This record gives sequence, structure tokens and C-alpha cells, in this order.
Amino acid sequence: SFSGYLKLTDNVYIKNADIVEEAKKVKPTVVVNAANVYLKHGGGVAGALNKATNNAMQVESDDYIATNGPLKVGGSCVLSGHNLAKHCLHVVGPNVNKGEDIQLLKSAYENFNQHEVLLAPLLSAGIFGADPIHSLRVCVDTVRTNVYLAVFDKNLYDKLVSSFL
Ligand SMILES: CN1CCOc2cccc(NC(=O)Nc3cnc4[nH]ncc4c3)c21
Repeated sequence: SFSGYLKLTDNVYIKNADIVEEAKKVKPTVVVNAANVYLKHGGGVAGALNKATNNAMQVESDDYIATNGPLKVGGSCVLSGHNLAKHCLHVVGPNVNKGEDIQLLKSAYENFNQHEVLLAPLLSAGIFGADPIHSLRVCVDTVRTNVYLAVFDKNLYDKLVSSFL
């Protein structure tokens, strides 16, 4: 199961880890992708997860969009986890660098409540432009199911733990 995580709350855990390496080791039921509405997995966590699947995540995602159209900011869809997990929950947090409303971050984290346990990144963090400290606060105050947060950057991980209320 998940190992080496620091316990933040009754249901939220955190670790300084590369989510691709973590997913390959644990093979969780659900890995969360930091998706955009088009499921174009070019960079950030999405680019990394898609590269680990040898682009199979992108081929599946393009068929999903061709059939269903784009997701909503704050929405999600469940697709295959390929070689990383049973399922991938593609969640769209607001991208501050595209001028999207940070208030949609709580709606994005509500998608996690449909799954009993998840391996996830902090939504809207990294190249999505939000404050990761804020994202962790919204995560703890919204998600009720068991969430294992992987934070790639060691310096950010230390800042998140040391400033956690
Ligand atoms: C190095 N690993 C181990 C297993 O083999 C593969 C295969 C594909 C990708 C990676 N990891 C990766 O790209 N990680 C990555 C990058 N940028 C990122 N930005 N934000 C998160 C985040 C994660 C790995």
C-alpha cells in the first residue's frame, strides 16, 4: 500500500514524490491527473503521466473528447489508468495562468469524493498558477475520502508541511 506519507488530517496524507514513480510502485485504484478541459496532456503532471503511458493516455483522451466534447473547469472524467493505476480520474482545476476563477478549485476537489482512495497531485498548483498552500487548504477542507498527495518539488513539500495549520 502507500508508504512514507506524512499524515496531515484523518484522511489527507502527503509525500515528496514524483507521482509517476509513485503510481508505478503502488498501482493505485485511482491516480488523479491535473487535466485541462481538452484533455491535451502536454506538460506538468498531465504531460508526465501521459509520457509514462507511451502516449496511450492521449490516444484514449482524444477519442473521449471526439465523442463527448470538452470537460467543464471544475469537472472530471474517469478513464483508464493504463500502466499506472486501474483508473485515471482526470480533474480540471482552474488555471490562473489562463485567467480562470480560483473559486472553482473547491468544485474540482469535490470530484475526489466519488472515490474511496486516490493518489493525487495538488490541483491548480505547478503550471496551473495557483498558490499550492491554498490548494492544500481547499483539499483538506473539501475531500472526505482518503487522499495521498504527491508533491514533486522538495522545497515546496517542506514549505507545505511546515506551514500547515
Ligand atoms: C521519472 N519517472 C519514473 C518512471 O518513468 C517515468 C516515465 C515518464 C515520466 C516520468 N516522470 C515524470 O515525468 N515526472 C514528472 C515530471 N514533471 C512533473 N511536473 N509536475 C509533476 C511532475 C512529474 C518517469
